[PDB]
Amino acid sequence: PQITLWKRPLVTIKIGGQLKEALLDTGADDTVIEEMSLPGRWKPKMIGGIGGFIKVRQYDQIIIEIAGHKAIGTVLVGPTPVNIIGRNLMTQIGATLNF
Amino acid sequence: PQITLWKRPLVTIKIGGQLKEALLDTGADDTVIEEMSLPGRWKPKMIGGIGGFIKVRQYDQIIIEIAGHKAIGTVLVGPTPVNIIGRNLMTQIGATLNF
Ligand SMILES: CC(C)(C)NC(=O)[C@@H]1CN(Cc2cccnc2)CCN1C[C@@H](O)C[C@@H](Cc1ccccc1)C(=O)N[C@H]1c2ccccc2C[C@H]1O
Repeated sequence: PQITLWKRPLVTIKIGGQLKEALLDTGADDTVIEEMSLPGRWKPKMIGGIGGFIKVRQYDQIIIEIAGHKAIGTVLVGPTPVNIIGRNLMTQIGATLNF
Repeated sequence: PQITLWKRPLVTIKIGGQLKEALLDTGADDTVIEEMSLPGRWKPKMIGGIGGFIKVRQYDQIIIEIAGHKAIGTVLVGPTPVNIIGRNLMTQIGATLNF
């Protein structure tokens, strides 16, 4: 689709077989999802944004459906304020900015 | 133009008589520019990122050119590691996400 930016660009995702709402975030290098049970192995990491750093669980090679499009890649899980789809997965679904 | 997401989507902006590099950020509600001595009145604000909140100065009706496209709107100034162009100004230049 073509998505305008008058409202937050929220989409439905499926991760670990569960549906969630997430923000398409071109300013995010990575994808970070709120705390959940997720099948796979993980390693601890820290990520930083406005306001500082948070501790997350890094899961690699996770299947995630984003607005009906498949991606398979790195998903961080931790105390993010909103679910965020970052560039690592937006590139996989072919998303670009246009103006 | 079209901007892919393999790398951070940085563009040149003009604000306050200065050229800067800034990130086109669909996840940002607001526009946040690194500390600079902009003239006139402002209002204190706090804004929340992934790691918590920071204190910024809110300036209204600030002219800013984004990749050659003029816009005018609210600009927040404060200690950010990156200049962020948020939705409030991206809408004004007709930016969309497409996939
Ligand atoms: C107005 C303001 C800019 C404060 N908004 C944000 O920070 C929002 C906050 N919401 C949350 C919110 C908070 C409070 C209220 N409403 C919403 C989550 C999404 N962010 C937008 C992010 O796109 C901002 C970028 C800024 C940044 C870019 C590069 C380097 C440093 C900072 C951001 O935090 N990006 C980081 C990021 C993000 C996710 C995963 C990994 C990484 C690394 C890094 O790329």
